[PDB]
Amino acid sequence: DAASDLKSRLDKVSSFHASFTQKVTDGQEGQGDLWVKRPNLFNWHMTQPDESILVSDGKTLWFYNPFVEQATATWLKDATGNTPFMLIARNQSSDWQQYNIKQNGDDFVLTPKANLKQFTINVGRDGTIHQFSAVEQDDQRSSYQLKSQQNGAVDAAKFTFTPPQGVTVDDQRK
Repeated sequence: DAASDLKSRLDKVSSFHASFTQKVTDGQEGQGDLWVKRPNLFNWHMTQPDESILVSDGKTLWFYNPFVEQATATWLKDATGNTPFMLIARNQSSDWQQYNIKQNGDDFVLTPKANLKQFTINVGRDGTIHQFSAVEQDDQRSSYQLKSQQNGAVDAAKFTFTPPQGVTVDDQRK
């Protein structure tokens, strides 16, 4: 069905690098690069306006904000399904189950069954992710438009993080 078809399309590309333009609304205007290596490795690096790195090594999820010299660590398992990057990088039948999915060609709209109010994605049968969006509890909407995507082996270094010298670490991993 639409659920198995979505997971299939994303499973077409096991690893990739894609740049997106971001538009954050609610009732903003940025850019970034996404690196993904399935099962659960990913790195969302915001370039404009404010720089930041959200990176998963498969066990720990790190959020690094160089502007405020802060880095936060949490167990990746405790972050599942909270961000569109998370859903795309994980792409597990288990995650998709928690949503009611509607498809029409390459467009998929997912509404929760019972941390996101909505998640949409346009992905071709070829696995190209042309766009995606997410709506949080606070009705904040984030839309992403593909600039360029390249499929193939990714440098594993992109999925690692070490807190820099002089950076304040908030280790929330119990």
